[PDB]
Amino acid sequence: KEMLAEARARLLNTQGKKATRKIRERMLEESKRIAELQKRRELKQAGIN
RNA sequence: GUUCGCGAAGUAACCCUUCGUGGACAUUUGGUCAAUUUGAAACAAUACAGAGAUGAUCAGCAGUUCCCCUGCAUAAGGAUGAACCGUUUUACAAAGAGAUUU
Repeated sequence: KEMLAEARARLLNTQGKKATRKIRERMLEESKRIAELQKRRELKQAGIN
């Protein structure tokens, strides 16, 4: 079970670690961007332009 | 200011000096530029991570670029110098069959 599960973990390893960290970084860009828009929508319902 | 020419005074003085006059010598610099923020250097300070193939640890050389840096450089180095991976629909048809409006 352990060896078969590790084998089907490694056969999924399609993207490289630079592509993995780029998917990670683009996810962080979308999360920071939606947090920035969240903060702006709060300050815009507040009135602070 | 220097010189050349002339006149007038000292002065009935061809010496000298003064005053006045005409000429000549000499003729248009420098600034794309103003002396602390507000016409733009970048590093460093904080905090976190901490490298391209994949199971790990790595040598690289390249390519694209509306990214450059260090380099005297057409050498070399900068993590293989860095970003590359992300979305992803129509030069769009033809034949055949049934179920529908008239």
